[PDB]
Amino acid sequence: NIFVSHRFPERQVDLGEVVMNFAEAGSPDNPALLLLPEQTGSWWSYEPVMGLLAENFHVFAVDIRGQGRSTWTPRRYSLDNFGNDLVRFIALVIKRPVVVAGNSSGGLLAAWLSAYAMPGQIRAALCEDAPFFASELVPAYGHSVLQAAGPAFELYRDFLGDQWSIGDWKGFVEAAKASPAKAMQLFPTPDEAPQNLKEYDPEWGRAFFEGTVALHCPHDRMLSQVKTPILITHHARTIDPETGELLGALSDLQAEHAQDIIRSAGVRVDYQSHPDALHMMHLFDPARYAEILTSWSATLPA
Amino acid sequence: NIFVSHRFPERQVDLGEVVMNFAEAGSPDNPALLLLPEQTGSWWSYEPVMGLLAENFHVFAVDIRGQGRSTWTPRRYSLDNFGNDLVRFIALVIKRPVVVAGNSSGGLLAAWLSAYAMPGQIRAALCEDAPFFASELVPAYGHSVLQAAGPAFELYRDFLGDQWSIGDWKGFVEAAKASPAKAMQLFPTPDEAPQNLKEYDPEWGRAFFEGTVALHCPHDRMLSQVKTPILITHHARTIDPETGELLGALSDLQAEHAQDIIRSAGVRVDYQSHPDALHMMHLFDPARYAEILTSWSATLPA
Ligand SMILES: C[C@@H](O)CCCC(=O)CCC/C=C/c1cc(O)cc(O)c1C(=O)O
Ligand SMILES: C[C@@H](O)CCCC(=O)CCC/C=C\c1cc(O)cc(O)c1C(=O)O
Repeated sequence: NIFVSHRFPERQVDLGEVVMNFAEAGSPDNPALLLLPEQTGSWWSYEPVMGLLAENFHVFAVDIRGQGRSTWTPRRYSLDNFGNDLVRFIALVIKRPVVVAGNSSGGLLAAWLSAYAMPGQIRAALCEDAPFFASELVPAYGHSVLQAAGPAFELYRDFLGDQWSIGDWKGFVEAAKASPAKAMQLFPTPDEAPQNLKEYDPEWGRAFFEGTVALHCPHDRMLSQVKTPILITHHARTIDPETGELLGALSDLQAEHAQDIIRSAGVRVDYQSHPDALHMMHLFDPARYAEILTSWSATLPA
Repeated sequence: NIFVSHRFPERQVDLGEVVMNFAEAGSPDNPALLLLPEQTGSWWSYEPVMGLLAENFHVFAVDIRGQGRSTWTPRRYSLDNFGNDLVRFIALVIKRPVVVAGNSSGGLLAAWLSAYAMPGQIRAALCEDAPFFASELVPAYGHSVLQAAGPAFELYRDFLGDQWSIGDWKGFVEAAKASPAKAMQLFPTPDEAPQNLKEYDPEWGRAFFEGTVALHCPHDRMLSQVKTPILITHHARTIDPETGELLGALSDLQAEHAQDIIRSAGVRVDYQSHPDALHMMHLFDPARYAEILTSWSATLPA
């Protein structure tokens, strides 16, 4: 009960297990657009850009399970459960085919739906800076989660704890600043826990760090099972020259393989590299993100 | 393409990732009934009893993913993925509230649905000798899969292999007889691979033995989340005095706790002990099973 006000009305739908919170904008005569936030991001990660997209889409921004006003589900955090929630959401609330756009963790889920959603649910998928492979424990190519974003997710577990059962925010901030992981500086460490983190279940991080979230969803297989056109945006990424860490969502090599996997599935795939963009372009450069999304959606078949 | 003819015509439906095969009997004027086979059993596990149930029910017998003519999905075998398939099947095919009756592993999925199905999909669930706890790697109570049926699933994996990739049936029968597990005698060892097993993906067994099939579906939490009346039929079970092995689906101690967890959820629960009935009662005593189901179904609301 730590939530705040926002610039769109919020509504909740019972999917069976999770009660998913979401916001709605746009005209139902425009194409439906499902927005999936990143890890630690609530639906209002897209709040600045929703005004822009609502001009041309009927947009649905949702709180994914274990986040925001949506239901926290201990012991049940997996890409399969995340995606099937979204399958039920599309079927119970949207009731039309959708273009799905997801940032990072949400990008993995946009690709998850394009491969494993109910027939006809997904017209196309936008993957904004998705950590393909780089979020797996034992990826088929390139850095593992332990060599990229792992350290921050490990701290969420060790200091915030499942369902905020530890809550040592001060201890987390000090461990983060003192961590030898160069990628740790990509995660914010304010003196007071930010709103999005307070709406976040740290067992997300435990699941990504321990390799359990995508145990049943190997990325090389998921990417080969997609059935709808996919757009891959690749933002800032660098390999630290002292520690070898991946500072970014995925490496150049991992993005190449993901393109080749999709291409071999016979599915249209486009790739845009934005090496100066921030990880969450939809939030910190919503104008640029809206243009990319709106333009790419215009090239999709009706 | 090793399938055999059957009394009831078969039909397939695309659920998105799994193309599910099923057989339909009875009239839509009677209550819908979804039958879930056991592990290694296809829909025609119920073929001998569907004639009786078709006199009072709109019967749907399905091949669960990784079994029969339903899709085999390597690496994605989980209770959540099994259940979400069945959620899709009810939504796409049945389109009406159902009573779910599953045997063994299928009983776990009936309870899974009672907890995690879409709102209104499930009227009640019948769990026929379901291995609650005894099929978990680290159960909350009682024996683990390693002290029950695990040894047989271990042989399925070692000698048959994922997707019948090893296929050393004669090596399996040899290892089954030499096994020190007294519970090994509950599993068939014919000179030729039985038909039901040739339609079965042994990665099923790997998942139950390695503790991955229900890693994200702890039974104690799942049972606490049921939302519909439950009927638990407990068939033959015995504890070996030397090795302590559980010979059967679940122990008396486990069944008692499952009753407690459901009762504390404020949900109706009934418990019928048939300690002389075989595991697959619906197959070897179809009249007895059908009567139990039909009599119990009569006491349901609406
Ligand atoms: C070959 C198959 O029919 C099993 C043999 C039946 C029998 O004679 C006694 C064992 C009862 C429990 C089995 C069981 C146990 C588990 O831990 C998990 C399962 O999925 C089953 C399961 O069968 O689904
Ligand atoms: C931390 C945030 O402010 C972004 C700053 C740039 C950065 O940290 C590297 C890019 C990958 C970032 C996160 C990430 C990593 C994963 O392995 C999985 C994820 O779901 C995310 C995720 O959901 O964001």
